[PDB]
Amino acid sequence: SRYEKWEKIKQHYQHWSDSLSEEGRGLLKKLQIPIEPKKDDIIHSLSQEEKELLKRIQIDSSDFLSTEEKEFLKKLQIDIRDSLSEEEKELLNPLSEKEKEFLKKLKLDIQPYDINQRLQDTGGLIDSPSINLDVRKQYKRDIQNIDALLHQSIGSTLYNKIYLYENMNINNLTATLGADLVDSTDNTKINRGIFNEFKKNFKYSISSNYMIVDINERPALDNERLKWRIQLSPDTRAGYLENGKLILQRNIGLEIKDVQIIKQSEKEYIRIDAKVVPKSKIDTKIQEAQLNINQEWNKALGLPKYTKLITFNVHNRYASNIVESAYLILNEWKNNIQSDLIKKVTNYLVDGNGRFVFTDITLPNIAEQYTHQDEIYEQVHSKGLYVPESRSILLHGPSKGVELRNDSEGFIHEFGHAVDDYAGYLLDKNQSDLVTNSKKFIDIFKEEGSNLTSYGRTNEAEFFAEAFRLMHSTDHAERLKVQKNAPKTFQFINDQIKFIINS
Ligand SMILES: Cc1cc(S(=O)(=O)N[C@H](C)C(=O)NO)ccc1F
Ligand SMILES: [Zn+2]
Repeated sequence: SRYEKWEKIKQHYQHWSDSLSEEGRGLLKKLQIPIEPKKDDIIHSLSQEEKELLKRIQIDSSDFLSTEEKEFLKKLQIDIRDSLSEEEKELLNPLSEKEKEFLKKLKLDIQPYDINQRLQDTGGLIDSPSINLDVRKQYKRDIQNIDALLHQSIGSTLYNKIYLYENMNINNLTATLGADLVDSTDNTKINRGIFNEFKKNFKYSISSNYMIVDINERPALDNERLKWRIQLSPDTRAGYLENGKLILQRNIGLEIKDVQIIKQSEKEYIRIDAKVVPKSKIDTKIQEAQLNINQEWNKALGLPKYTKLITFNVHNRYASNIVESAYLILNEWKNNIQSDLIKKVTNYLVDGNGRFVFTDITLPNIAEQYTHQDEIYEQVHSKGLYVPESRSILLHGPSKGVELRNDSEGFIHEFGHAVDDYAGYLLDKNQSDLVTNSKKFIDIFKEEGSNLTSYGRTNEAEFFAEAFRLMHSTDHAERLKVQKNAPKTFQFINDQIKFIINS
């Protein structure tokens, strides 16, 4: 019975609920309902020129903000444009230098106080210098206090009598597969192929924030196609939340027991059955996996066995896929790029203590970035990233890059940046730079810069990287388009590759 179960669990935590302080309650409420930034105050704090700038700016054109930072700026833009005319509003590409630098500093002032979000973004590494220091300390105090509140386990009586539930948006786990998981012809069906890709490498899950689950399964909203059914362990700590819900302790492990396609009210959903395990159990599987993929690829690249090249920075709910997808990504990388170029460049990265960082936490919270990027407004979150100061490639699992078909296409783009780096280094080892800053390629970019992908138009660095990406696509047509639409760039990259190999 739904209601008896609800009552039985509520009574279990009843003394706990009654014992909560006024501070404890407010803290628990703050967690469920994050404190949003005050739009009025933000807009008021802008200058007249900055308002006009924010008013006309194409927000989606950015490539360093999060989906949530973009969503807020969109709302901020609306309030700005309100006072305008009806005809003018109807009227209202990469960003200009002026625009980009403005958004970069503006993102510092649009951060909501969201404890769960901070935990997921950092994967628990809450000391990461990706937010204001004072806010960071407020988060630490709140999280520690919440950990203290959640001291009562579910019990050895209830843990195997109850299932708890969670509806989830597919884009939470993976934006890439989420775009094509629902059948395009029939919205009520799941694409059997994509469902297989999703199901195959999903064996375990990690929660670095506090899961808020339903005691009783509620019908999914239209964006929710994932129906988690969770069984807790006896010593899993939790707390009762009003309207039949439970707040779970952070840092729990979840073994994926079964993933099925089910029908609820004449529509297909994905059932994910999970069992709570000690997180350390999962972390061991991850660490063992990292030890393995490094051994396989050190040999394959002729690197010493003790070389730490590939890093798994995994802390979130689609954990196992981040690990398993890494194999598939590097396989494609090996297939579509000549071995000598790969070895030469990888050795350069290893000589700089560089890493291949595969992660499900946001890239500003990766040490390989933030150690060389003190300024938050310069910190970038994106699908992928190359950091020359650390000689590191960063690849963010859950997200989706612009006009990419897969993660492997993203990684090759980033390897392109490393090629851009090494080649510029070989030209002048004393004063190392990027070949894309050479007068030659700058002229090539001034001419052919718009002939490839839209994103390639950003700058000479990204252009080189996009060209390099398409030159090594599995699609032969794409490789030819570069040769035909940007022949100078085509030869320029080929020259660098030869020069690198012959070095
Ligand atoms: C087209 C493309 C875009 C991106 S991105 O994440 O959206 N852009 C970021 C800033 C990037 O280029 N990092 O190297 C990453 C890889 C790609 F191939
Ligand atoms: Zn790039």
